Amino acid sequence: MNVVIAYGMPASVWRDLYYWALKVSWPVFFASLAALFVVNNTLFALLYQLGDAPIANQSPPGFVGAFFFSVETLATVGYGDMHPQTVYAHAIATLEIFVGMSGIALSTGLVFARFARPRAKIMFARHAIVRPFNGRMTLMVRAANARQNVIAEARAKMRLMRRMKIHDLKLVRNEHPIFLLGWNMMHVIDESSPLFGETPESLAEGRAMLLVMIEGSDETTAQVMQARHAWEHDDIRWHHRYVDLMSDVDGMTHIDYTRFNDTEPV
Amino acid sequence: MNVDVIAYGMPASVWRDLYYWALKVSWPVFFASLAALFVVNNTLFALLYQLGDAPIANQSPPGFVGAFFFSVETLATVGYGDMHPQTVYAHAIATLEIFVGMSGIALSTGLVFARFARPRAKIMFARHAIVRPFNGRMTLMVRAANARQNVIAEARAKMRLMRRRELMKLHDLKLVRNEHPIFLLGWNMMHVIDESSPLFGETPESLAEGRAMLLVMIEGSDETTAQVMQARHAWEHDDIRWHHRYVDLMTHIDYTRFNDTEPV
Amino acid sequence: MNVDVIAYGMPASVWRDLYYWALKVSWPVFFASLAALFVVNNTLFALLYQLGDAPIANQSPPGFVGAFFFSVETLATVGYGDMHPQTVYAHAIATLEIFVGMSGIALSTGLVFARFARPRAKIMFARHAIVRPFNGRMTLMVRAANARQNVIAEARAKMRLMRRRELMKLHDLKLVRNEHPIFLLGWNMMHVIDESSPLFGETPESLAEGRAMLLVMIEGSDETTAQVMQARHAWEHDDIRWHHRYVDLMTHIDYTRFNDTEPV
Amino acid sequence: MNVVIAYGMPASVWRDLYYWALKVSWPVFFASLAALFVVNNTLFALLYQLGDAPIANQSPPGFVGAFFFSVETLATVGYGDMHPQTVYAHAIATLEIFVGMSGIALSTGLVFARFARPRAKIMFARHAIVRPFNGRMTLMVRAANARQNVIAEARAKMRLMRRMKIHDLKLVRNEHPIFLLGWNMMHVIDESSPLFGETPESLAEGRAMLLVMIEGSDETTAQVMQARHAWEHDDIRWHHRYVDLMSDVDGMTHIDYTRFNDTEPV
Ligand SMILES: [K+]
Ligand SMILES: [K+]
Ligand SMILES: [Mg+2]
Ligand SMILES: [Mg+2]
Ligand SMILES: [Mg+2]
Ligand SMILES: [Mg+2]
Ligand SMILES: [Mg+2]
Repeated sequence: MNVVIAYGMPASVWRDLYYWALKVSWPVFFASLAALFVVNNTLFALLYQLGDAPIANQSPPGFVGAFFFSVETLATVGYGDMHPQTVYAHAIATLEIFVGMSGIALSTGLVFARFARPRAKIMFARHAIVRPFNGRMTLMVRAANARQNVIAEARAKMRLMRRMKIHDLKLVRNEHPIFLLGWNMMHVIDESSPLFGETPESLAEGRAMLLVMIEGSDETTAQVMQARHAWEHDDIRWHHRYVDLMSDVDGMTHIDYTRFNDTEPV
Repeated sequence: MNVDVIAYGMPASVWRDLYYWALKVSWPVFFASLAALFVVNNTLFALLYQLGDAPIANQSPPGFVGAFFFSVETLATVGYGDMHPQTVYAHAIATLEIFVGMSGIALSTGLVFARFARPRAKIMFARHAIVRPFNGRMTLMVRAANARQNVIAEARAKMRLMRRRELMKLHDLKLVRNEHPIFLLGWNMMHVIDESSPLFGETPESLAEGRAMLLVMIEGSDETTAQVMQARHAWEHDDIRWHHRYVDLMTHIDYTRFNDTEPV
Repeated sequence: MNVDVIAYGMPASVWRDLYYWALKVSWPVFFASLAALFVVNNTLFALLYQLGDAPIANQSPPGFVGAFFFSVETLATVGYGDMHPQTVYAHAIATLEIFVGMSGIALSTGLVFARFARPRAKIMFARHAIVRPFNGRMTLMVRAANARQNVIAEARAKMRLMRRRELMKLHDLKLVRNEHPIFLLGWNMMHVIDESSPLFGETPESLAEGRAMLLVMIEGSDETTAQVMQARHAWEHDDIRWHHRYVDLMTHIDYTRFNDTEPV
Repeated sequence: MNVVIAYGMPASVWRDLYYWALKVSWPVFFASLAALFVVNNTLFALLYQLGDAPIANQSPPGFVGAFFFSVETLATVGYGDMHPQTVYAHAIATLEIFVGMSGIALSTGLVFARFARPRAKIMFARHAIVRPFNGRMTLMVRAANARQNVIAEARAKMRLMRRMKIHDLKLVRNEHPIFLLGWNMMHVIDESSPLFGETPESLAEGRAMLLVMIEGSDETTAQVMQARHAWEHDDIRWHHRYVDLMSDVDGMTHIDYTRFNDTEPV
């Protein structure tokens, strides 16, 4: 196809910062660096004014000159129009360089660290269904590859949480070969099923919860991406079916996602 | 917890799509693209410079072309120094252009490695599959082999069948061998079509009738990067040749005759 | 195929050992180390400069200190230009110093990210394990929980036993549950000591006699980087408390009382 | 613990170059870049001499000056002592910059690409053994973590190749919890074993070969590193045993590898 309150576990402001460094959006990433870039120069520019006769030909003479020189020395561009006169000028200048490169290095580190973030995301049907299939009462939930990055050859595990014990639900099929389109995961509610004999009311009574999870590899980076979804009992629709998301035209069949989490009683 | 075919209807943000091409594109095209992006980036600042008169000291050649060739100076952090921001505004732009430039380099480099990271070892499959009498029973075979310079040995495989039923039921075809130790040469994967086989009793015509499809998939690790590379192939029913055999490539092996067969 | 305790007696090349510390070391120490490596690197070239007289034009302060502060100029590709290689030799050094410098930056950056790459999510185990009557039978339990900011949910675990036999036989203790869906809080891993259990009929004294040891291991993926992080823990027999229970941390949970127990 | 001739499969000189870029040793890596660095300037320096009056203050006047300016413009250091006079001077200069950065970028890419190479290596005993253990005739081979980087919690698969069919040999233990020391892998040669009833001579007759393979993760990078070893039939020693590689002193037991692949008949 084309197109709770933790208490006692030590947290560090450091790690939290990194977390946002990755969760944040691109535009916000740089703007943040900018606001961090300016701040970094302001700091050295001031550090320069401390000693008089800092940079030769410091223009515009004053703080603004010491600033626009900072940006020069920090990025290793070094025009040379300015030049450390006094020893102290150098001492600062030199220390500012070590900072600058480390500056670049860390940013670049983050920049790639962000690229590394897995790409292929997997959408689940906001609603799950229980419907008579091939004679017996089965349960189904469908998911499908959602980003440009493909996951084919994906395997899945389906669970149940209720009053709090955790039950495994045997899937009719555990792995899916050509996931590149969509997947309709389903679990038969026969004698062995932990769900056997459980009316919609019987679920609520025990605060039931359905947990699915699909793992698979991004064929493009080898990164093994996993994704997870949870349904509340009031999110399972009884005796419903998934609106078919796959038309056909000119002998060519396509698949419309526009109506992905939509259902219709049987 | 806190301390104390084709698809339609997809998202598809322009950003992500751009990155995708940044990786799918070929090397030459990668850089040329940057070039065309590099020029564009300077043109933009050069213009931004002309806005204020007396921008760069000794701006030669005096005019737009000078402001351009200065841009390339300030953006790459090379900074000859022949030019120099005179007016405050000159600096304001210059300084903002630097932050951009480095970020420029950083992103490119990020992409550059992001491309290196792409898994390397590719696995070719025989454009044609076969069903032939082997050791008494009617078995099915398809062969694949490591294709790039990067090796995959110790590779495991899963073989599937897709047909229409009463929906496209996906069946697991039991392979005679699931894993292959020394894959460094080639692999002849095969599935016996006995009583248990979902393919048992199915004439070539019987396949078409249900739009049958064979899906194989081989996973294994690139011993050189540890990257676990997977590859996949699909055969249509008219791509299975009946009562055929794979021409023995082979001490010399002629991978040219890889997907070639001969009736028994 | 071509087209057409402590250990002794180990290899341990100095290079690899250096890299190991490059990653084990703490951030502050990382840079300071580079600094001390940065200075050293210039001192070396500055001296290399003094060898030939009339090295850098306008070398200020005239003397070694000038040749130093020029080094830092030429090594970081900042190149103010106040100084300039006069003599040919000046250039020869200067040019060779540049190749070094960039390689300098490149390697550092390489390390810098190589450190970022280090898996983040860490998993703490209860310093003490317990054996207690649960649901009728004598079972054994140990609990662990996600410890860093980075989450591991959907984690699976393997539990082992090491004792001396007639060699240190390694036995697999069947866990009541092998995988845990929502690990985002905590996990209470437990193994029933019935007839099949290799621990069946073994008094606390019976353990020591054979130098018993409990080895657990939890694997799971950091949902944020896809990196599959594993963690491991070992208990000595005197670290198992008999007929005890884990103090319920818990809506608030006090992870401070994590490895605390109370007899039943 | 502390301390064949392929014919028809397309190869590209490109890919082959990268392969060496990673297989090569560090010193050789850079020297190679150097020799590649010089070459790169020589090329532009010449490209400069084509047009007269290339770089202002081109010292030493001549080719050597155009060279030492190249190194200036290529590394984005740009002293500024030299400066493109003629338009052509710039045209070259500008094109040389785009190259230079791409230069750095690719090198850095390689530099990290090398760091990424898995680290933890796993040594196998050059010799394997078949010895009476606990009554029955079993076969053993030992391996142990070899680099500074640890693999614990390692699993292994053992195979047999003979006249050419490939047999799986059931290991007494498939996975090893605390691999941080050493591992003695062993396969009982009872009725079910494909090796049952096979004298050392019986092996050779069919060109037997033993293939082991251990996979496990580097707890430090999450990289799942695998390693592989092969024994010829004349590399299996019969009725031998592995010299014990684990002494004890002061109540503290250590492990000497100095005698790792050494054996002694029973
Ligand atoms: K300069
Ligand atoms: K400069
Ligand atoms: Mg520079
Ligand atoms: Mg001036
Ligand atoms: Mg002039
Ligand atoms: Mg002066
Ligand atoms: Mg001069």
